[PDB]
Amino acid sequence: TVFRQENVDDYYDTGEELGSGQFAVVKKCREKSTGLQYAAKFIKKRRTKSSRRGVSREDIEREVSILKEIQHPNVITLHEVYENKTDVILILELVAGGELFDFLAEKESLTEEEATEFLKQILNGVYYLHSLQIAHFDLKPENIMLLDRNVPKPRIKIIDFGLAHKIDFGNEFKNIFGTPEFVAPEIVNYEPLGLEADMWSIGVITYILLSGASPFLGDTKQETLANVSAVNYEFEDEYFSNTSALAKDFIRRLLVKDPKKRMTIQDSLQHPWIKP
Ligand SMILES: COc1cc(-c2ccc3ncc(-c4cccc([C@@H](O)NCCN(C)C)c4)n3n2)ccc1O
Repeated sequence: TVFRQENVDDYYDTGEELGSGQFAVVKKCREKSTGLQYAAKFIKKRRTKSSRRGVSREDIEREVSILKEIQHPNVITLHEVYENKTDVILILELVAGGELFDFLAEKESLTEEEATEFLKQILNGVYYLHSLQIAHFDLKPENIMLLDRNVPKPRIKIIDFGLAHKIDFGNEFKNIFGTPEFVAPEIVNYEPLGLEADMWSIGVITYILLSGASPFLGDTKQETLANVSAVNYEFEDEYFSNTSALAKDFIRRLLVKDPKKRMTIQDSLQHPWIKP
């Protein structure tokens, strides 16, 4: 409730499509008053409760409510919100550098030290979010973007807060959602969820970052899920032959089934691999 009612086209020029999901499309746009470039996320409203072809207003308002709070170098910022008959339109800080892993895939090689420089930025972003009791709940390589890929030290921005939740002290939250490869066993098993689920996903991201292989990815969705639940993974010599003992220890402390024994974001930043 209380989103801008004006025609967004009266205030922005729209450009190329940047990405699209089942119920959303992101496009480049330019604010007319300033000439500054932004991103516009057009979210389809479901409009009727029985419809499966759009997003519930509860979900839309939850994402907007969280984005409104956020101001940090490694997380996307919200500029404006518009609404018309069919869509809610989020005007967001533009991140034009593409996915982190596409950038890395074009490099000649990448040392562990160099890898940890990008990972530290992700850690810094999540540290901010967890400090505000916000769980992202959809951390995966495609939601790790670069602001500008054409600078000496490219900056990471975490995007897509469609699944994000404020962790409420008084009531457990359970749900099954997210991408099988990257979700924690508590999500798979419909158990109580919290900030800890993000740290598991960071462990998966770190594993792929160093090896280019995915730790739990099986030959069917159900097999992937079973791998996750049983924490069935290996540092395959083919992929991890040049990886340090400390890097493996970092990952092992994150890919822990019991959320209460999993390394926290605060502790991950003090781990000797990250803070020598
Ligand atoms: C997709 O959901 C969001 C995207 C963004 C966001 C903000 C600024 C921004 N600049 C560029 C992009 C961008 C560029 C390319 C692709 C995408 C993304 O929508 N692609 C799909 C990501 N995920 C849903 C697989 C997003 N974004 N995306 C922010 C909050 C969101 O909930």
